[PDB]
Amino acid sequence: ATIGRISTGSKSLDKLLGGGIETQAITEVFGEFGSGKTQLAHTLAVMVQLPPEEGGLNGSAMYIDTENTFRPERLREIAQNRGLDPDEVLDNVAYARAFNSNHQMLLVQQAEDMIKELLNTDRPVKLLIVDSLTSHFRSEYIGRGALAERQQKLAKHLADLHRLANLYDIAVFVTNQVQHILAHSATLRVYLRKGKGGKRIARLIDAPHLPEGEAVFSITEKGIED
Ligand SMILES: [Cl-]
Repeated sequence: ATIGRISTGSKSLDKLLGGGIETQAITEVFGEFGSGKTQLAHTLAVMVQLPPEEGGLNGSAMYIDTENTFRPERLREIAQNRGLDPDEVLDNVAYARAFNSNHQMLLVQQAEDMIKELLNTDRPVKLLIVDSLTSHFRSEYIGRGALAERQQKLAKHLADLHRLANLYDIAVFVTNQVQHILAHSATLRVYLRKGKGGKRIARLIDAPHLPEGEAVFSITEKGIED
C-alpha cells in the first residue's frame, strides 16, 4: 500500500523528512523540553486533517499523553490560524491520558478499536501520537536489572505500534525527552534542539541513506512553520 505523508507545516522539516511524516512507520522525535517535539505533535494532529494538496490525509488523530502536555487550546489556535474551524479540528483529536505504562498498553488496544471503526469512513484515523512515550517505563522499571526488562517492555510496545501503523496505514508519531547505548526501534529518529533566532534545528539520527542535512523551523501561532 502507498505510503502517505503528513506535512509538519515546515517546508524545511518536510524536505528533511522526504515530504512529511510517513504512514506505515513510527517517527520518534526527541530532545530537551521545549525543543519543538510537543509543538510538532500538536501541529501534526491538525495537519493530518487537511486534504493531501494541503499536506494532510483527510484523517483524524489520537493523542496519548503521559505527562499532561496536551493543550486543547493550542490545537484550536493552530486550527484557527490555518483557516480551520477550531472546534471541529479539536473534535477530530481523540485524547487520552495514560496513567501508567500498563494503562498505556491498554490505550493502544483501544486505539485499534477506534481505527477499525473509522477505517472505511470518509475520515479514518491517520495519526497516533504518544507524547513522552518512555516516561512511565522509566519511572516504573528502575534499579538493578531494569535495563533489560524496560527495554523488552518498550520493544513490545513499539512492536504493537508498528503493527497498527502497518496494518491500518497510519502514521505513529512518538516523542521522548532526551537521555547513549540503548536500543531503539522507531522507523526514523529525529533529534531536535534550539538554535539561534528562536529557531529549532532538526537532524536525522542513524539514517545513513537519507540525505545529509539539517532542517530549521519556527514555533508560531500556526504551530510549526519555517
Ligand atoms: Cl516542544
